[PDB]
Amino acid sequence: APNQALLRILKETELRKVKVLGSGAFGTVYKGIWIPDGENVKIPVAIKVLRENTSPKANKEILDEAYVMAYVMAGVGSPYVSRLLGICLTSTVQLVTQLMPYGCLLDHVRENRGRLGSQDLLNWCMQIAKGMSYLEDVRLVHRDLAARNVLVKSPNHVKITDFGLARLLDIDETEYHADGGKVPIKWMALESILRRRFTHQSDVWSYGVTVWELMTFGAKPYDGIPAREIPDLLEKGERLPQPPICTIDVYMIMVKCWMIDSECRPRFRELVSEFSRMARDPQRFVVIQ
Ligand SMILES: Cc1cc(Nc2ncnc3ccc(NC4=NC(C)(C)CO4)cc23)ccc1Oc1ccn2ncnc2c1
Ligand SMILES: [Cl-]
Repeated sequence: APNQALLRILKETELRKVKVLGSGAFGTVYKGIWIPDGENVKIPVAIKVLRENTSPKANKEILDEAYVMAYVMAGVGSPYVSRLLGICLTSTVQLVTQLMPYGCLLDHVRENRGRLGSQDLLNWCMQIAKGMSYLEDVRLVHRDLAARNVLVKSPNHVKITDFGLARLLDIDETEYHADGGKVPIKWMALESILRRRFTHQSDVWSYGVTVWELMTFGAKPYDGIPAREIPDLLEKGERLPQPPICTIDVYMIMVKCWMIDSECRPRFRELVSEFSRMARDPQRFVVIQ
């Protein structure tokens, strides 16, 4: 039985990096193997190495938040939210989770543009809503929900990751990198763009964009529109168009997620109930070819 207030430290000799999976502003993700000493098991893992030349103020903010969430979620997790297995300390901080062998949901839907099932798409919408409802219940705001930050364990099972990560990068005149990366304007609630306000209700907006990504098999939201134009087009009432495979019932939920009045957006518990109803009767709600 793991002790919820303790941290599991993995020795560097118990971990092997096999492949670079990708990277972002704050670290590099590797596919790896965890072989716990004194056992006869091997665990496929993902290893996120925090960037060495990031400002120490920034890396403390990121790791402190990771710890806070890890201890909040130790008591009881969610099947639909990634779980920290342990950390490896070398010259670098290496955060270790179970490998999700079908990778990023964005890549999964783009690779399978043709052959994905209506019931699977709706089930993933439900599971993402369940993961987000868990984060809201333990008082954690995601701040960067997107199809790139949902992982595929199997066609039966997705998990949210990279929650409570996104933040302004502290920078210096001469030392460290100054690559804060691009602001994900095209996923953000208007109040997040205008006022840097991030709440459970701005997560609901991003959830709407994530569902749109899934239902379009990974189309790029507002493709070809300069970021500077986004807040004005949102205030004028322009929105992402209805995905061809969707009924109006599904699109009405997406549009409610993008209400300027955050209090008019759905609650994650309502999104769980709506997508559970639709996943049960998929032929009523989504039609592929
Ligand atoms: C260790 C770690 C791993 C991941 N990511 C993956 N994880 C698992 N399987 C995967 C399979 C494929 C891909 N592919 C892929 N990801 C891109 C870089 C986007 C492009 O290509 C990624 C993962 C995300 C975050 C992360 O860090 C934490 C830290 C703390 N906590 N606490 C609870 N959860 C975490 C997670
Ligand atoms: Cl678009």
